[PDB]
Amino acid sequence: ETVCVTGASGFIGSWLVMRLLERGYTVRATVRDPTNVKKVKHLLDLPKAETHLTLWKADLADEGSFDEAIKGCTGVFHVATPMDFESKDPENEVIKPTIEGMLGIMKSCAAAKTVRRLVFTSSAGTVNIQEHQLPVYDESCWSDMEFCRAKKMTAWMYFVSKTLAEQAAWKYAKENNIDFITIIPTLVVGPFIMSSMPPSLITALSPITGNEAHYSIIRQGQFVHLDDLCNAHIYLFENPKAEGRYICSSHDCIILDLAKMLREKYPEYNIPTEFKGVDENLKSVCFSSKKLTDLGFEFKYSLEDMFTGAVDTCRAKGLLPPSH
Ligand SMILES: NC(=O)c1ccc[n+]([C@@H]2O[C@H](COP(=O)([O-])OP(=O)(O)OC[C@H]3O[C@@H](n4cnc5c(N)ncnc54)[C@H](OP(=O)(O)O)[C@@H]3O)[C@@H](O)[C@H]2O)c1
Ligand SMILES: O=C1c2c(O)cc(O)cc2O[C@H](c2ccc(O)c(O)c2)[C@H]1O
Repeated sequence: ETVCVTGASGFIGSWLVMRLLERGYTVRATVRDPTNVKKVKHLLDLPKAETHLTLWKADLADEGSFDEAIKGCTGVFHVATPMDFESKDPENEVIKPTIEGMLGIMKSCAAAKTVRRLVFTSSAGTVNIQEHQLPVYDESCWSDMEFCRAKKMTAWMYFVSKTLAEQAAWKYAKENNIDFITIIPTLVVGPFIMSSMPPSLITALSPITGNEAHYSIIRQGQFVHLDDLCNAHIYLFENPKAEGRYICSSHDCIILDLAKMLREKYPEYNIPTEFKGVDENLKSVCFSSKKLTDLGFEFKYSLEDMFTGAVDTCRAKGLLPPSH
């Protein structure tokens, strides 16, 4: 059948298109700039690209820009999003286009008449951004926007855009009887086919790079393998019993435990053994994917799989040095 993937050039977008095409789908991939070779070459290089892949130019900031790509589609994966953590105008450059793009895409599906399910890639940032951390999160849990805006931790504007966009979308979907499903990944880690540094790998490989500003997201961290996640998107689109929100997270551990694993696998890098404000007694925080596994979904990869894939790929593409 015929599906649209928004933001197909990116980390999740491009891997999802690959798996989709492999599964026999016809894919309509959207990008902002089709002339950018670093954004599209990895898509065009996929098997079945000549026969089963089309490219479409679209930006979330433009009203109606996804109408054409979505008309005719049986399904839509809305993966595209503005990823700047360092914007001087968050409201206009990030929050507004994330929310309005989301609702625009839902309207574009409504206009199409052909789309039987819309799947949105939400964010764990919409779940556990509050001052006190519960031991385990599920799909009933939503972030505290007052706390997020006040604290301005790393990625706050991103977390706001994703939370507000999902709540807006559920409002629209309830009021228009739209078959809408959200997937809530934690930190996505693994090998990849894009040519530049995945945004989430900035965070995930911060113990190696020393990007201490990203430690706050992995201090009590949760993880999911790129391929498991992309398989979950396909699974939830296909499973007719699917409803509501779905956490997709396979592992949780504190930064201490992550860095240990990394130190052991990669002696060549300067990975710390101690982190400011972090103790061996710090609670690990779990995102429970029980709702997802209860449907019958199975995770297949380990934390070690994720990080080895990540680092090995980064090296191959000259995004990480061979050693320090
Ligand atoms: N990776 C993770 O750990 C993680 C965790 C939870 C949720 N997510 C969610 O997963 C989705 C994809 O994340 P990702 O890691 O794959 O990030 P990514 O590599 O940055 O992919 C995002 C894509 O969005 C596109 N984009 C940016 N601004 C746009 C705009 N204004 N209009 C249309 N497209 C725009 C970009 O493609 P072009 O430049 O070609 O237009 C980019 O390739 C996002 O919805 C994100 O919130 C990711
Ligand atoms: O969207 C996400 C994301 C991302 O796209 C890029 C990035 O660099 C870091 C990120 O981190 C998010 C996250 C993981 C675990 C949590 O407990 C949490 O609150 C947030 C993740 O969901």
